[PDB]
Amino acid sequence: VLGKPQTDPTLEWFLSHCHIHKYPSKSTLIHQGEKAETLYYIVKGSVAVLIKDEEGKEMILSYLNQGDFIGELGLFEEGQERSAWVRAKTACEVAEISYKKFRQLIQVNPDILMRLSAQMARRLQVLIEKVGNLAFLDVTGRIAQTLLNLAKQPDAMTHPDGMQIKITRQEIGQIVGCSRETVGRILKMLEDQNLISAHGKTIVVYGTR
Repeated sequence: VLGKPQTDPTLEWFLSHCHIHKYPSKSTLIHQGEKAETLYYIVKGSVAVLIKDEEGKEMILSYLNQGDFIGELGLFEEGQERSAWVRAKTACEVAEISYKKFRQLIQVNPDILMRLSAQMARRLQVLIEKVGNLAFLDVTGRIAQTLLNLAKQPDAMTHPDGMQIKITRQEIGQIVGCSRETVGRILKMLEDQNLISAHGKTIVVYGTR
């Protein structure tokens, strides 16, 4: 009752240690930090990492796709996230595994951490990914970085005009410091062929800006 794909000897050897869970579009995989001691790995599909303050501001930290680990932040913090919700953007297959199980793998075979750490080591530095560019400025500054991140991720297919994303003032704003209210205001400019062809649900970005 099994049979999954693979690419590397360590990616498959470890994949058998976790429980690959299939999550459809808009299917939250993590809730703040319900785990607080479990590592995740998007075996397929794509998801989004949301964050909330002590008031519940809610903000899309960044986007993740197949081959991306989640909750690993706790492996060097405390639990697993406890402040990084995970909302799947499309039919994905993220696997989960208790630290007590993962920590054993990284120690049994020095490679699982080299591939996982490499993701986080560039996840907050990737720049323009909405993770290491949010420090710049919210509305009138972040709204742009977002549209760019999607164009950098495999989620946004390469169109003959730009990219094929499944977001807009509705989701975009969430990634920024405001909502579609103030965010959409700036989108009205680009959407009008002044920076980016944002047709709403589908944002056509000319290869990241």
